[PDB]
Amino acid sequence: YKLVCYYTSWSQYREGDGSCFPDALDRFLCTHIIYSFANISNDHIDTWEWNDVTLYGMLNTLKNRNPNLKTLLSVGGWNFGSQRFSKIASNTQSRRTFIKSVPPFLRTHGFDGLDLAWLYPGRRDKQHFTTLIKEMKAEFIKEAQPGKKQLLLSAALSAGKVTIDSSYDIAKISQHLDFISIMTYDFHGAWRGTTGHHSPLFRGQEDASPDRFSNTDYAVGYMLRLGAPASKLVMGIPTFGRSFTLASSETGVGAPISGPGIPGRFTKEAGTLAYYEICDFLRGATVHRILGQQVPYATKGNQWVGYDDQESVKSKVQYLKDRQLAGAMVWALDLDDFQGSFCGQDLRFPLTNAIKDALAAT
Ligand SMILES: CC(=O)N[C@@H]1[C@@H](O)[C@H](O[C@@H]2O[C@H](CO)[C@@H](O[C@@H]3O[C@H](CO)[C@@H](O[C@@H]4O[C@H](CO)[C@@H](O[C@H]5O[C@H](CO)[C@@H](O[C@@H]6O[C@H](CO)[C@@H](O)[C@H](O)[C@H]6NC(C)=O)[C@H](O)[C@H]5NC(C)=O)[C@H](O)[C@H]4NC(C)=O)[C@H](O)[C@H]3NC(C)=O)[C@H](O)[C@H]2NC(C)=O)[C@@H](CO)O[C@H]1O
Ligand SMILES: *[C@@H]1O[C@H](CO)[C@@H](O[C@@H]2O[C@H](CO)[C@@H](O)[C@H](O)[C@H]2NC(C)=O)[C@H](O)[C@H]1NC(C)=O
Repeated sequence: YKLVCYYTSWSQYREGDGSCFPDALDRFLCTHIIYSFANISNDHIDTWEWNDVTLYGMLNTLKNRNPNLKTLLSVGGWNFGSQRFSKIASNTQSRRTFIKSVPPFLRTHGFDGLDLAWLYPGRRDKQHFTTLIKEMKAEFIKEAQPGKKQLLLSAALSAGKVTIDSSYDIAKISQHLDFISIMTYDFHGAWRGTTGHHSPLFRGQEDASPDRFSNTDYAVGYMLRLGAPASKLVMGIPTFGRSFTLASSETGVGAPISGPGIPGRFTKEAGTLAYYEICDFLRGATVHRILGQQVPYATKGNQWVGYDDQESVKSKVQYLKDRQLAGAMVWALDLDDFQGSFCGQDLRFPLTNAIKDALAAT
C-alpha cells in the first residue's frame, strides 16, 4: 500500500519543539513524502519559502539510505486561492508555460513528481481542471519518452460532495492521475455552531448528523462510484484535530459552541491543534469514543476537540483495506508527534507509525 505523507514548509518556523525540518523526518516511515507547497509566479512553478531549495535537498536526502522513498512537490494548498490557479489553467498560453516549467524544476530539485492541490476548481473550471491534468501527464510522458523514470502526477481532492460535484470530473481525470488523495477531514467547522468531529469514519447516529455526506465512508464510496479506481485512491487521515469553545455544560456531539477552540501553543491557530498539542490537552481531559463514527473527541473545561489517535487510525486503515484502496494519506507529518516527546512512549510519529503498522498487518 502507498503511504503518502505531507510535510509543510511553514512548520520550520514554530517555537521550540514545534519547529520541524525535513531532516527530522523518518525516511522509512512513508512511501511518498509530499512537500507543501510550491508557488506559481509568471505562470512558472517556483519556490515559496526563502530557504525552500535547502529544505528540498534536506528532504530528498532522505532518499539516499532509502531508494524506494518517492518524493513529490505539491502546488496549491488552501491559502493559495483558487483565483490564481484558475487564470493559469484557464488561459491556453499560461497553461503551457506552467506545464513546460514543471519537469525542469522537479528534475533540478530532485523531486519524483508533482501534486496538484487546487482548492478548488469552481463549476466554472471543472473542464479546465481536466485539461490541466490531461496535458500535465502528457508533458511528463514526453519528458521521459527517451527512457527516464516518468514523473508522477497526483491530486489532492476535496472530500465534500458539493465541491466534488461542481469541481471534478472524477472518471476523466482518474485516467491521467497516478493516484488521488481524498481529503477526508475538515468535515465539520465552527461555522456550523455545534461540536462535531471533523473526520468521522462513518455517519454514526443518524439523528445527530447535520449532513448525510460529511464523513469518510460516504466520500470514499461516492468517489469510487464516480469512477475513481480503488487502486488509485488514497484515503486521507488527519494528524490534527478541530477544536471548539463550548458555550454550556453540554459536551457531547452537537453541543453548543461560541466559536473555534483556543489556539495551540505551537500551531497558534484557533480551531486547530496538532496531535502533539492534543496529547498535552489530554492531560486531565476526558476522551469519548463516538459510537458509529469510530473516532474520539476530548473535552476539558470549555474546550472540545475532535481528532484521530492510534485506535481510530487503525480502524480507518482496516476500512481502506476492506475497500481495497491504494493506501492512506497523512496530513501532516509535522502535526504528528514527530518529536515523540509529547505523547510519551518516546515513540516518534505515533499516528503515522500506527497507520504504517496497520497497513502491513494481517
Ligand atoms: C462559509 C459557509 O458557511 N459555507 C460552508 C462551507 O464552508 C462548507 O465547506 C467547507 O469549507 C471549508 C472552508 O470554508 C473547507 O475547509 C478546507 O478543507 C481543505 C480540505 O478539503 C483544507 O485543505 C487541506 O488541508 C489542510 C488542513 O485543513 C490545509 O491547511 C493547511 O494549509 C494552510 C495554507 O495552505 C496553512 O496555513 C498556514 O498558516 C500558518 C499560520 O496559521 C502560516 O504561518 C503559513 O504561512 C500558512 N501556510 C500558507 C502557505 O499560507 C494551515 O495552517 C494548514 N492547516 C493545517 C491544520 O495543517 C491545506 O492547505 C490542505 N492540504 C492540501 C494537501 O491541500 C483547508 O485547510 C480547509 N480550509 C480551512 C479554512 O480550514 C471544507 O473542506 C468544506 N467542507 C466540505 C466537506 O467540503 C460547506 C460544506 O459543509 O457548507 C457551506 O455551508
Ligand atoms: C507567489 O507568486 C505570486 C505571483 O503571482 C506573488 O504575488 C505577488 O506578490 C507581490 C506582493 O508580495 C505583488 O506585488 C504582486 O503583484 C503579486 N503578484 C500577483 C499578481 O499575484 C507571491 O508573492 C509569491 N509568493 C511567495 C511566497 O513568494
